Amino acid sequence: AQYEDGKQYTTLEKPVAGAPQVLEFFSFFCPHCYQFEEVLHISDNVKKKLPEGVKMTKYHVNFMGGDLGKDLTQAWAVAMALGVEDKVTVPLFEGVQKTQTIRSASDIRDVFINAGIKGEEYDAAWNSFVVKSLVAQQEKAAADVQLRGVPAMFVNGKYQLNPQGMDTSNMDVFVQQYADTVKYLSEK
Repeated sequence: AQYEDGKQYTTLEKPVAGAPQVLEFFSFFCPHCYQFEEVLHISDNVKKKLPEGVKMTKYHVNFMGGDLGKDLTQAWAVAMALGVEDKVTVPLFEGVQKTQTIRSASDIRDVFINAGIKGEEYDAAWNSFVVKSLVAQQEKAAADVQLRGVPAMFVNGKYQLNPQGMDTSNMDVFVQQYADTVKYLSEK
């Protein structure tokens, strides 16, 4: 075939019922994730090729960066609750990996303040039980697929993208192959 299990994707031994149709995992500490976001724009190009009626979910993970890693997962929960993902994603990646100006929760908070979220509003969200359960969801989704690596993308809780089996000579060609794979799996 042209798409082959074990090639552009792998199949989960233990399929996850009720999972989001397109589920992506990342860490602001993850070097390939930085690439996926700022150079490749994976999420975006996948979206552009997904059918109508299909939702995309993106979650942060705890297993990188220790204590700050967990703060970042809670900050991402705040981002999701307030709908400000597209205003903080880049400065969080750059604060962690480029400028290395993020070293504490207060520093994460500064990124939101600078993106124009109000202090009161951020702190209220940070402490809200809506954010507590949004953190729980991120963890449960990761636990469901026994996740030990990012970036990761899962389709319909049954297929996992395998970027290592795609050509990387050309970044554009890589992205389209990745996106076309997600679409194929989507229709499966």
